[PDB]
Amino acid sequence: QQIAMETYIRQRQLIMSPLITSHVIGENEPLTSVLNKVIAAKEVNHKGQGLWVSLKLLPGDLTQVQKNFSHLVDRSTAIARKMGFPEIILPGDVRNDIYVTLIHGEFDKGKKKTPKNVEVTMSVHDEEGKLLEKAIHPGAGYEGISEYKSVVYYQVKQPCWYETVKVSIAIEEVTRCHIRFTFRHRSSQETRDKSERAFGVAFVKLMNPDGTTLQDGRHDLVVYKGDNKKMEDAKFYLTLPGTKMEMEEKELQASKNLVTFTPSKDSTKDSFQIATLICSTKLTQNVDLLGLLNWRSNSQNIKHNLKKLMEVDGGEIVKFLQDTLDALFNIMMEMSDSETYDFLVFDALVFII
Repeated sequence: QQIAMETYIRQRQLIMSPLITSHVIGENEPLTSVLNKVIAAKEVNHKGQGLWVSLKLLPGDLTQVQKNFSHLVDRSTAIARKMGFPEIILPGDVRNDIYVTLIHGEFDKGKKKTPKNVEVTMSVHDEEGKLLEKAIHPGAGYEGISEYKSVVYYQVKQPCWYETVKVSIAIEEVTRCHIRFTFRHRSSQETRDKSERAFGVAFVKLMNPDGTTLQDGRHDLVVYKGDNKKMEDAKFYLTLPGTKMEMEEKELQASKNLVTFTPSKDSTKDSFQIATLICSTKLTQNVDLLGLLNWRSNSQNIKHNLKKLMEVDGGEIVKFLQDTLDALFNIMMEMSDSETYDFLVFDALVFII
C-alpha cells in the first residue's frame, strides 16, 4: 500500500554514513536501457524455470526444490558489465561474490535404519589451525556458523540443507586458511555432550595443485570420516585432497587404498557441486603463471582454451608476447600470438567496451 516518502532518511540510517539518495547508484541510463531491453524484462525470469515465475516456481518448491538459492546478483553483475569497477580486483581482496552450488549432501549414518539429518556446519580454520572468528568468514552477509536444527520434510530425507554462502576474504587468507564439512547434530536434547557429534569432515581446496583457482566444472566432492585426531590437523587432508582427480590420475582406482578413510560413494549421496560463477575474478582455464616464465611448451594455442580471460591478470598476454618476441624463435611465435591473443581481445574486449 501507498504511504508518504521516507526513502532517504531510512537509507542513510541503514548505511550509517553520509550518502545521497542516488549518489550510491547512478541509474546507468544506457546500461539499464539495454538491460530493460533483454534482461530487466521478464525474459531472464522466463528462463529461470519453465513458462513463468510465480505459478510455476511454487509447484517446483512443493515437489522437489525451489530455485530461490543461487542469488542472481552474480549473473546480473557478470552480464551487465557495470562501470564503477575498482583496481583491487586480482590483488587485495576478491569480489566476495563467489558462490558454489551445494546441491546435495547428508550425514546419513547408514548403519542406523532411520537417517538423521544434520545441517552443514561451515567450520572455518587454517592450515595451521587459526580460529577464524566472526571477523573473517562472515562480514559478507553469511552467519552460517549457527545454521543447525535440521528437520526433515514430510516425504523425502535425501535433499540437503544448503543456503547462500557469502565470504569476505583476501588473497593471503585464501592462500592460507581452509574450511571443513562438519555436521554436528542439534538433537532435541539441550546437552551437546553426547556421542552424536560429527564422524568426519572434508577440507576445501581453494586453489588447484597446478596453480589454477576454483573451477566451474562439475567436480562432485566426497567426505572422509574417522577419529577426530586424524582430521583435527590440516596436513593429513593437505596431503589427501579427496577429489575426483586422485581417484583416477593418482592410480587410486581401488577404494581400499586408503587405510581408514572411506569416500562417500556407496556410503552417502554427498553430491557437493563446485561452481565458480562468472561473477568470480579468479577463473582460470590454462595455467598462465607457467606461461610467464616456466612455460613448458607452446601448448596454449592448439590447446589455448579460448575462454574469456577478462584482463584481471593485468597485462598477462601482452607481457608474455613481449617476452616471446624477445626470445625470437620463428614465425610460429607471431602467428600464434596474433591469431589467438588478438582473437580473444577483439572477441571479448569489444563487448567489454
